[PDB]
Amino acid sequence: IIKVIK
Amino acid sequence: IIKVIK
Amino acid sequence: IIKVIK
Amino acid sequence: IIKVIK
Amino acid sequence: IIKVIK
Amino acid sequence: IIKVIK
Amino acid sequence: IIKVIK
Amino acid sequence: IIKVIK
Amino acid sequence: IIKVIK
Amino acid sequence: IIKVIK
Amino acid sequence: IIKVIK
Amino acid sequence: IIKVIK
Amino acid sequence: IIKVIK
Amino acid sequence: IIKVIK
Amino acid sequence: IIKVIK
Amino acid sequence: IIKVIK
Amino acid sequence: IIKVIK
Amino acid sequence: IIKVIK
Repeated sequence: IIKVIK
Repeated sequence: IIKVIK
Repeated sequence: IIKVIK
Repeated sequence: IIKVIK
Repeated sequence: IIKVIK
Repeated sequence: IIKVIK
Repeated sequence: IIKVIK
Repeated sequence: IIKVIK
Repeated sequence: IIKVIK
Repeated sequence: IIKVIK
Repeated sequence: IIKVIK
Repeated sequence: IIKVIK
Repeated sequence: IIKVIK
Repeated sequence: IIKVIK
Repeated sequence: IIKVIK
Repeated sequence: IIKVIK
Repeated sequence: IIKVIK
Repeated sequence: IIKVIK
């Protein structure tokens, strides 16, 4: 599980 | 599971 | 599962 | 499952 | 399943 | 599990 | 588990 | 477990 | 367990 | 660009 | 760019 | 860029 | 850039 | 940049 | 930059 | 920069 | 910079 | 800089 916000 | 917002 | 918003 | 919005 | 909006 | 906000 | 905010 | 805020 | 704030 | 092999 | 092999 | 092998 | 092997 | 091997 | 091997 | 081996 | 081996 | 071996 990988979650990224930029 | 990969979730990305840019 | 891959979900991407740009 | 791949979902993409640009 | 592949869903794309540009 | 990896979660990143920049 | 890795969680990063910059 | 690694948690970082900068 | 590693927790860092800068 | 989306490329998938199963 | 999304590339997946299963 | 997202690349996944399972 | 996200690269995952399982 | 996120790179994971399991 | 996050790199993980398990 | 976070690097982890288990 | 965080580097961990277990 | 944090470096840990167990």
